[PDB]
Amino acid sequence: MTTNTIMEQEARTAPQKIAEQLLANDAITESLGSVLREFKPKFVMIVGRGSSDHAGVFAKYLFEIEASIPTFAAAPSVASVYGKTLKLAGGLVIVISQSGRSPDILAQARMAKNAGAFCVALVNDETAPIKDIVDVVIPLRAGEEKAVAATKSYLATLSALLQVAAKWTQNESLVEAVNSLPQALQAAVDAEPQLRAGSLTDVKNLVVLGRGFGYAVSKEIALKLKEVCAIHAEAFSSAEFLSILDVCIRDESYGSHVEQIANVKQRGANLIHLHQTSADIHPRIAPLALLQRFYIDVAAVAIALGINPDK
Amino acid sequence: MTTNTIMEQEARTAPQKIAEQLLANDAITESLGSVLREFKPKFVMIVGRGSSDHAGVFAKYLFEIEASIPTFAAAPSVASVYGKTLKLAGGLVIVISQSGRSPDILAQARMAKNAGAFCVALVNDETAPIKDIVDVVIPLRAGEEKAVAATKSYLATLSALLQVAAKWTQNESLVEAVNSLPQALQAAVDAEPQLRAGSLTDVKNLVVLGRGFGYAVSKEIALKLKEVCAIHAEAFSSAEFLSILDVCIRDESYGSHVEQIANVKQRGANLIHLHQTSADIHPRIAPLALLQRFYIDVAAVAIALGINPDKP
Repeated sequence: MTTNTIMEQEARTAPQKIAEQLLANDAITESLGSVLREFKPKFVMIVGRGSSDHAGVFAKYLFEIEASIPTFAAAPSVASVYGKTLKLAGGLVIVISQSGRSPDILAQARMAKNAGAFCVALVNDETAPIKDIVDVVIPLRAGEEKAVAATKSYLATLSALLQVAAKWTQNESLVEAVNSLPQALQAAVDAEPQLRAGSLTDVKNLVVLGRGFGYAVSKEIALKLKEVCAIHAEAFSSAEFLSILDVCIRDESYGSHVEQIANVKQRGANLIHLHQTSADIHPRIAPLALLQRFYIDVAAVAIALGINPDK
Repeated sequence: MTTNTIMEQEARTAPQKIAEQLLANDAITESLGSVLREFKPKFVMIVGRGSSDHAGVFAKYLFEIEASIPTFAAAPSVASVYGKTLKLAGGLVIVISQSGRSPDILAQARMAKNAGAFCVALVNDETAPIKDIVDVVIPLRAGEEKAVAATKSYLATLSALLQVAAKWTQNESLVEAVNSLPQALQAAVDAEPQLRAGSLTDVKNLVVLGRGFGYAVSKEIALKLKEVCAIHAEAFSSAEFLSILDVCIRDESYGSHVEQIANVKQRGANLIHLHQTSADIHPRIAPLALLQRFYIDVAAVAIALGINPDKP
């Protein structure tokens, strides 16, 4: 099944919107890359919605693995409630916010600027006041965000992070990945569904397991299952997890992850597999392709469960 | 004592054991304090059981608020699965592990030491081979735990972190709060139950909400309820949450938190409150007093639920 939901419409527009984003942002991210190689960030702090920031979890793996620089999420309360200014000299702060207007986001941006960090904002609204606080805005270019469950705007956030990472590190592999990204998303949209409602009928509790980048995207999957399908879903590391949805990314984590899933299957668990739509996709793009496929799939699961994913 | 469980017995020893720990570790934490003031850590990275680690979440609030130094948890897979060594020069890395033997913890510690970081271990077994990798070992001095669910050993992790912060920063208020921690913990033990024995009859799903230090301890509370009570419990920030157990700390987070709880309750949620046992507990140790009270109470709750907390 396919659906006429706004959620699905936005999800299906992501590949083209991201192709346009990457082209339009190539110059600004290139220059930001030059700034970052000159500045030499000691760490990367992500400012958003705290530890519950899914983009921030993805960013941790991205910058730690590609740039070897420790990356972490800020705790909003430290700036807003406790009134602290941290010592962030020589650090890079990346603010992630679609609207660029929330008072807790603006307070954290101001504190980062006052602490001496070089400050970058990934924001969808280019006219937002965050632009007058931070050093540079990288526009997300996702267009109008009309659905209640975010799809394209999340993928656009990850594409911008990836492009920022490619330009900074100049890692050749990652540059090729970013160049292949729009076509890889389209291929994922055009592929056969990976998740079908039938697998979820009669499931009220669900554990989503992943490793590494797969863990980052499992958090996003668990959230959408709760938001759109009314299924109590929770994401865990397959390493730490001492009815299961297997987020199966083919990257360096695949081997250990697969073995953990084999363990849960042997210990008698009930498994639903989300495999990549292609077994030859670049590993750093694979998580985005899997989310791309899933966003389209979950609109149909909703409608199949009698839920209107747009309400 | 209100139950005959090993869990309660161990929990009740924490004030005495923690007083003895602070006494035994004064020299070593003082010396580390002096070294850290010269070294001037640019950040503090916590190595433990995933980017998850609960003690590490408490450590983030502590070092960022008291020392103004950015603090965060390591992601083990970055080192183990993705094979990466981070640029950690000028940083402090604190390895938190009761046994100090897990091959993964030892591997992360060698990576940190190779990466140029100053390394401290908080460990319970002083003979563990983590001692041969790190620069300084802070023994937890919790003794053995015969209960499946950690009580005194978790409190002892938090008190070691607090003592480290106190000796490093020398913030007078924190120094005083740490010196008086045993008294605060014993006051929480002598106070009346905050989570009543029969308060979770027929609750199968539960959200634990906190803010700031309260959020850090919400994580440990949710884990213990899953472990000892067989309740599907999950911790969230009351700011982000957008059947509820309220972790109510009377600190700078109080105003914002109290009105977030007021909103969920007035929109019809079943609320239980964990209030501080005393109004005047120093704010930074209030989270340990609340955990202390909770460890005794949850042993009784388990029993009321038909569970043996010593062997669930």
